[PDB]
Amino acid sequence: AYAAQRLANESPEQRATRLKRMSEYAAKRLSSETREQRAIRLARMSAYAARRLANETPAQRQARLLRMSAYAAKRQA
DNA sequence: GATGAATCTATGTAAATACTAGTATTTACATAGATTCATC
Repeated sequence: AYAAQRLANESPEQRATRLKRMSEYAAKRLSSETREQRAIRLARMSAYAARRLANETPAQRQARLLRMSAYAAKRQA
């Protein structure tokens, strides 16, 4: 429950450094990933998305449809 | 094979926590596509 403190720390594009490091761990983490582990990570992620799609408002739904409609249509290039 | 929706995912980073108030690492979730599927 010691989280609450961290929320506070906010900073001057040292925040750039932090992200660059977050993205460095991630990359590395995925390179160590076994094929079983990756399937399991994607299986959760597809589960989370199915949820979020089941709970979308009609406003969310339509913005998603409009967006994809525009994207698919635009990819005739 | 044209079109549009359902489903899945590469990418990014908030949030939480492990580890020794602060730093370091890991987990959970969220964006914005990219791909698969349904239908005509």
